[PDB]
Amino acid sequence: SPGIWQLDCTHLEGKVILVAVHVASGYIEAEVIPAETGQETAYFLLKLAGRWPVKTVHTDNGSNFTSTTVKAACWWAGIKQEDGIPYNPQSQGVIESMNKELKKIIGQVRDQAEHLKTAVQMAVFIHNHKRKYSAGERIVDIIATDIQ
Amino acid sequence: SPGIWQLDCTHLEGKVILVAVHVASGYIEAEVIPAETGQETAYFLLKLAGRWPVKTVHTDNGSNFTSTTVKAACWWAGIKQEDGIPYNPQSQGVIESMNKELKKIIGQVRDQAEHLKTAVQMAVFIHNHKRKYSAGERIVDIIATDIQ
Ligand SMILES: O=C(O)c1c(Cc2c[nH]c3ccccc23)ccc2c1OCO2
Ligand SMILES: O=C(O)c1c(Cc2c[nH]c3ccccc23)ccc2c1OCO2
Ligand SMILES: O=C(O)c1c(Cc2c[nH]c3ccccc23)ccc2c1OCO2
Ligand SMILES: O=C(O)c1c(Cc2c[nH]c3ccccc23)ccc2c1OCO2
Repeated sequence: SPGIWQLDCTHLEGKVILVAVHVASGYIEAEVIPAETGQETAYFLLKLAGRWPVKTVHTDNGSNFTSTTVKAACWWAGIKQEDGIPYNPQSQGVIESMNKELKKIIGQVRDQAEHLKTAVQMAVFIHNHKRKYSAGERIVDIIATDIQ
Repeated sequence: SPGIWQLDCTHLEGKVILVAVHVASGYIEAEVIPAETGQETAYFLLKLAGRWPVKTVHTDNGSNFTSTTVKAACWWAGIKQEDGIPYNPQSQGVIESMNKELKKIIGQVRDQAEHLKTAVQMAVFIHNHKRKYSAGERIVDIIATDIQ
C-alpha cells in the first residue's frame, strides 16, 4: 500500500494536466504537458520514482498501459505497471472529484499566474498542504511507518 | 533541521542544472533549465515547496537572493529566503563534491538517454536510492520524526 500510485489525466485550456496520486494519502504531483504521449508519461514517472518510493503504478488508460516507452521507463525505475480499472467502483468518482477539486483550486489562483503551469503548481501546493492531517503529513507518516 | 534546503546551480552541455538539496539527508530534486533566471528559480521553488515541507532555503547566489520574482515565490510558498554563504567552510566542498558526483552519474547514464533532462532525472533517481540508509529513507525519517 505505501508504494501504490494512480495516474490521472485531465484537460484545461486546451492543455493536458498529468497527475500522480499516492492512493493511501491523497498526496499528488502534477505537470502540464502539450499532450499525453508515451514519452511525456515515461518522463513524468521517472521523475516521480526518483522522488518517492514508487512500487506500483495504476495507469490511467490503455494507451499508456500498452506504450513501449512507458514500459521501458517502468522497467528502468523498478515500477510495476498495472491497469487502473476501478474494481472498486468508488474509484471512478474519487478521481473525478479530485479533478473537479483541482480545477476549482486552479480557478482560485488562475489570475495570480500568467502561465497555467504556475497555477497548476500552486494547486499542487494548496492540495498537499490542506488540512482535512494534510496529504503531505499522511504520505510521510505512511512511508516512515513502512520503513521502520 | 527538517525544513532546510540549499539551492545549487551547476553547468553541463551548455545548459544549467538547478538542484535543491535537503541538507540533513542529502536528498535532492533537480531540473535542467536554459539559464538561471529569477523566473526559473521561482518556479522550481514553488514546485519543491508543494512537494516537501520547505521552511528555509539557502539561496545559491546573490542574484537569486535579490530577485524580486524569487522573493515573491518564497512569500507565496511560505519559504524563508536566506543567503547560502558557507559559514562552515566545509559547506563549499560538500556542494562541489555533490556536483562532481552528479556529473559522474550523468556520465554513466548519458548514452541511455537522448536528452540531457532524462539523464539528469536518472541521476536524481540513482542518487536518492543509493545506499551509503538511502537519502530517500533519511528525508522521510527526519520529517516523520519532526511531525511526531
Ligand atoms: O524509454 C524511454 O525513452 C524513457 C525512459 C526509459 C529509458 C531511457 N533510456 C533507456 C535505455 C534502456 C532502457 C530504458 C530506457 C525513461 C524516461 C523517459 C523515457 O523517455 C522519456 O522519459
Ligand atoms: O527506495 C528508497 O531508497 C527510497 C525511500 C526509502 C526506502 C528504503 N527502502 C525502502 C523499501 C521500500 C520502500 C521504501 C524504501 C524513500 C523515498 C525514496 C526512496 O527512493 C526515492 O524516494
Ligand atoms: O513571482 C512570480 O511570478 C512567481 C511566483 C510567485 C507569484 C506568482 N503570482 C503571484 C501573485 C502574487 C504574489 C506572488 C506571486 C511563483 C512561482 C513562479 C513565479 O514566476 C514563475 O514561477
Ligand atoms: O506542510 C505540510 O502539510 C506538509 C507536511 C507536513 C508538515 C507541515 N509542516 C511541517 C513542518 C515540518 C515537517 C513536516 C511538516 C509534509 C510534507 C509536505 C507538506 O506539504 C508539502 O509536502
